[PDB]
Amino acid sequence: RKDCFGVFCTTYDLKSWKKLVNIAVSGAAGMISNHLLFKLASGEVFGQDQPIALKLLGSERSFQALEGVAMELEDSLYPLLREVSIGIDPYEVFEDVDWALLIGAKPRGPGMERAALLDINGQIFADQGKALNAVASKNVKVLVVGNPCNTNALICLKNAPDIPAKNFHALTRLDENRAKCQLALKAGVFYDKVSNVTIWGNHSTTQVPDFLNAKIDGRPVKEVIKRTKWLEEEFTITVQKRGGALIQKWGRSSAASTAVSIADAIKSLVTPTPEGDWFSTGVYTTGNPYGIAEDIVFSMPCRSKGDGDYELATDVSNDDFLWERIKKSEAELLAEKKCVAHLTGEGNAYCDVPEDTMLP
Amino acid sequence: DCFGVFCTWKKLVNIAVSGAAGMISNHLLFKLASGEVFGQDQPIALKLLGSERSFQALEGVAMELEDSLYPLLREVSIGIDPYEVFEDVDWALLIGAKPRGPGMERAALLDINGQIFADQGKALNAVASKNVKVLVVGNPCNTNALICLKNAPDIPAKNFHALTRLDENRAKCQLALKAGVFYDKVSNVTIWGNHSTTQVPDFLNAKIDGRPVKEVIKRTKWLEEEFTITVQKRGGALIQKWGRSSAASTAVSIADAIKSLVTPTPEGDWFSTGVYTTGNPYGIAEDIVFSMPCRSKGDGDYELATDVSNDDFLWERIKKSEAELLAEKKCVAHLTGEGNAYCDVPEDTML
Ligand SMILES: [Zn+2]
Ligand SMILES: [Zn+2]
Ligand SMILES: [Zn+2]
Ligand SMILES: [Zn+2]
Ligand SMILES: [Zn+2]
Ligand SMILES: [Zn+2]
Ligand SMILES: [Zn+2]
Ligand SMILES: [Zn+2]
Ligand SMILES: [Zn+2]
Repeated sequence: RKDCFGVFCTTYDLKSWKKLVNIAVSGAAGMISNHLLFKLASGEVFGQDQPIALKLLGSERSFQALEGVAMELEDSLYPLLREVSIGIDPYEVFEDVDWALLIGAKPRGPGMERAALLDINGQIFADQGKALNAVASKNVKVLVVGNPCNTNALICLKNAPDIPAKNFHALTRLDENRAKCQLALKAGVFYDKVSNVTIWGNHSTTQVPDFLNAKIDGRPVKEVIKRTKWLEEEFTITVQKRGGALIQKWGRSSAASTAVSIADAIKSLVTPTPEGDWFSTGVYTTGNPYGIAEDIVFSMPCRSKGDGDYELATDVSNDDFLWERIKKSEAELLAEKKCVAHLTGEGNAYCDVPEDTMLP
Repeated sequence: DCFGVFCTWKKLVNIAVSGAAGMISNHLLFKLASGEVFGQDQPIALKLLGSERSFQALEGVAMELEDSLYPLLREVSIGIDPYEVFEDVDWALLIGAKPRGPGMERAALLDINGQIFADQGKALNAVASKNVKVLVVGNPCNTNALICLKNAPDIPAKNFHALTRLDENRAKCQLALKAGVFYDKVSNVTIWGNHSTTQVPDFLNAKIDGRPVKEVIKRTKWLEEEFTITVQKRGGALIQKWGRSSAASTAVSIADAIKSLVTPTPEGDWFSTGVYTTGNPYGIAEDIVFSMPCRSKGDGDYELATDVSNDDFLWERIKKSEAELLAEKKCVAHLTGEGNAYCDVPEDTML
């Protein structure tokens, strides 16, 4: 038996629970994973009637730590967590998974240009993409959190032609949640009265917090928040500096709240979207009606029936102020894309990307 | 009392958490906010207490909470003053405590922390709800809880708890493993005594899928010598792998501890918790906090379990732990109102 860990080796499916769902998690020994795995195990993410299996992918260097995590899960006695496995080979960890939470990625190293980060992490996702294509479920949902998200996702799906491109996601939910918080604060209202908050573009400094389509208590934010300057200059920067402001305050990563956002991101795919609302997710653009370039992964407004899939939200309004920001982010993504042409199999690479675009 | 966007279904319940900027809290607070602890129909309010030395860390967590958008979390506030943070609180999760300093004798820790809970005990008495449930995690737990309730006379000595649930959960896991059964088939597991190397994992009363453990696990050599030790050294086995504290799992145990108080205990089962022992039926010393088996109707309180058998193997261990507790108690008499203090406590007993 080499597919189970400790006490989890003793289970098997006990045929009102739904069939076991398999979830792979890269960067499994990381800080975000340390907060996320327990939320999943408790059933808060997929619901109380959904038992699950956790396939944790780590590395040779962090395998020890990976064992520590599995042991803490053993001591948590979560009744919905029926299976746990750990490993360093994605062709193994990924077999039969229905979800792939790809958090693993090399941090932006000292004096490491944007291009090198695109190539180093791109290679990692190109391989994980092949692993998923060979051993994972043909309908696996792949949620990318490892930076740079959008382009890593493009690379991943391009290396998994047998998996619908539509199934790949670059998470912008944390930034959506922060934008909504900032909006709520500004309008002096609680965050449960804010909706239709969209983050367009790639997960970087060019991301677009869209206030035009947002609502506060059912009304367009523009009629509630009159301060146009804040909306067009302060809002975005406030969102953009939140992660960085939490670095000096907290001292380190804001793991807890990003794990919360990853959970929300998943729930948005497995629960029907409340009428009129939507959620943000970096997704394959081919076919989009927003006039955005095709063949890339761009965060856009989406809603879901709760079947694990989604559709782009059409009841969206667009003005030049939004359009321009959307095309600017689009351009950065087209530049990133060409820069990884080798990994996508597009042909030959050409890199000319901005250096200070990494969201703090 | 509000923070950030928070400056703007059953009756709201207020929760106070000390050591709020600590690693355990960093996991626990979000479990509480999401509603996995008190349920999806229980809106809550978090009162976060931390040390001034960690106020910035406190802000960070509060900020992460605003960014989490938990709809059940209606209020959040932070501060460094117990008389402030504890006002109207229904629950007080006391995780805050000074770690065993460099070359610090067990007696020093007792005084330093005991002095902290004595003061928090007074703050609770003065401003917290009169029926506030107090769960202690700051070590020493038992002795800190005892000191806390002695300093809060207007609050039922009944409501004070020293958490051992983590050790019970670990015990249940080790029993499930050894018996080749899943951990959800193990029950009636009790951790007796003090939260320390003197704790007593009770296998005599332990059950596995409805039948006594001794009826499934035949390796007696194990039960009698290994079992208790594996549990006792689980925290150490985790620090060698993970690298640091096991915040995540203990946060889960704390959530469980609370749920055993607000959820009807399953028939015939019970949960471990260090509590006031005066009316105890097991013949264990009184006027102290000892971990015993309890059950509850899920109304916030509990009652001891009488459907427990004992033997000399078990009872002897329960006494050695009792001896340690009495020693700790005398050592902090100046904080309980027991007159003068006398310290003759063991050094290496820390889990
Ligand atoms: Zn299975
Ligand atoms: Zn397969
Ligand atoms: Zn990203
Ligand atoms: Zn971000
Ligand atoms: Zn304008
Ligand atoms: Zn106040
Ligand atoms: Zn303790
Ligand atoms: Zn312990
Ligand atoms: Zn006494």
